[PDB]
Amino acid sequence: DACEQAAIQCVESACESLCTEGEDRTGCYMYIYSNCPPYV
Repeated sequence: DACEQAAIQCVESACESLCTEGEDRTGCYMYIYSNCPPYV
């Protein structure tokens, strides 16, 4: 969905607007932290 794809694009602002509150926002942030610059 758009949430998943916005994580993969590394745009953390979009976690809030495109992901459901709770685990899907957490998962968006954790993906970014795991695999986006400057975390990697």
